[PDB]
Amino acid sequence: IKEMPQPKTFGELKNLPLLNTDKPVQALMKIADELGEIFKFEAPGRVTRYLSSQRLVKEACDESRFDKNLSQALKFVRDFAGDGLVTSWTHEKNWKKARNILLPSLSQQAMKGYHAMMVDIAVQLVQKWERLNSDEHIEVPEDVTRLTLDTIGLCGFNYRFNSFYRDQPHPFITSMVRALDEAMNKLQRANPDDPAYDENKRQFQEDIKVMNDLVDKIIADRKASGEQSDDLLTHMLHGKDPETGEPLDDENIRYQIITFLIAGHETTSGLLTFALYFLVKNPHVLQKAAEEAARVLVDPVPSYKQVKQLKYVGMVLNEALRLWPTFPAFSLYAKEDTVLGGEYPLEKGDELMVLIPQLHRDKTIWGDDVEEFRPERFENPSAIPQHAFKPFGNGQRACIGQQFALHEATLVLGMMLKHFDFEDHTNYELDIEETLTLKPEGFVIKAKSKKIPL
Ligand code: HEM
Repeated sequence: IKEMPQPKTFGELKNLPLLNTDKPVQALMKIADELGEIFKFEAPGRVTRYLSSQRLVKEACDESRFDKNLSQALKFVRDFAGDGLVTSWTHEKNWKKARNILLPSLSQQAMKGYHAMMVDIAVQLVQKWERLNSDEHIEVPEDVTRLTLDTIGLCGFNYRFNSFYRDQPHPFITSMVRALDEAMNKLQRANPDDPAYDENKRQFQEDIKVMNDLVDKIIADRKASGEQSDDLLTHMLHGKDPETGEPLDDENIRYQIITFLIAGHETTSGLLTFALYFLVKNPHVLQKAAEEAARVLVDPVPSYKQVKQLKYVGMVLNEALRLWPTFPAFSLYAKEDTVLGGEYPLEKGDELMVLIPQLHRDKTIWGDDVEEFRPERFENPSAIPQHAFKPFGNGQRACIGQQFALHEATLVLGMMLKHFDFEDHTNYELDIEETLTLKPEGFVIKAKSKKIPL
């Protein structure tokens, strides 16, 4: 039984001022670097314990001892995502129901049906890069985000955001970013319920209205075309839970549309952006990935089966998720009084946070070269210790969109590597933007077409 490390406190503000930064996750990593595998973090009215070692994370991932917790961030996101899948408690009726109704439409088998629409958007990105003039460059997170948003829109909802027809942000995205920013900001307010912040609240309400106006158009467009489709929205609107026999109610459907539009593009856009960063910074790896893409993608557009053969591209993505998991922390609570790691007594309800990027740098698991980009670590994933690698969370509350994300990302990266040579023309220095999720900012590259037709 041991005292838990805790960083510097600031009187009645506790540890809160340590995260007065636009990069709180990266600040927590530096605290982990100093204090080690576990530390307590307190703010007015809350306490979390951050876990950074596989030794401790493996216990937290035991579902008989810990369940998924809504972190403070997720509680603020629930102000507009309600009891959709990401922001619902495991014990809430609508979690299990929506999980049962939606899980078949996101299986590996379902990806065979989504493939052609994923290819439609991927072809749009390739054609955009082919049409740039010689003096121009690619804004990487910008174009990738255009792709991921369009992909979830079209695959999930049969709705075209038409992101490649826009050089200005889509109104939906503007409002989403502003809502997520307000959530992130609220974390750093000692008393977020203070009247002082009433302006922030009314503007938040304006951002929620904009998002809800898009949900209205998505629903109305579906009603007007008819159900000539079997997508996520079809299952939301008409599916029934086998356990209970009930469908989702109207309010829960609306939260699921919001949930899936956001969750279904933002972390994927981060992954693709990081992957490209790591490839351009590691020429030898890029070379091996490009050779795989050239050998496998022998057709003018990729088939589903070809994407499954892009093994090395898959390993590249997993190594990007190892270094920079784009949903960077998940929360748990103790189901009962217990002791963690033989050392740390917890009460029922006590919160833990898995700091995934730091977990993924545990030298006892990965060896001393933890900071290097080496896809070959994922040559034999069976050998990786249980719960060492957790970019998609844990257990029954693990990412339901994992299959979708990896199919999309593998497909798109493969196509990029087949069609273009890339140049890091500015010698970009990694700058990671946090909007709850992680993504490189300011990353620009130039492409040289290999002039392969589509
Ligand atoms: C690289 C891409 C992605 C990453 C890194 C990622 C990561 C995660 C993580 C860590 C969780 C667990 C959250 C928690 O414990 O609080 C999660 C849950 C979830 N993700 Fe993802 N995700 C990705 C892509 C997607 C996609 C593409 C979709 C939708 C198509 C999606 C939908 C969800 C949903 C609905 C949940 C809630 C699952 C449940 O509680 O039943 N995610 N994701």
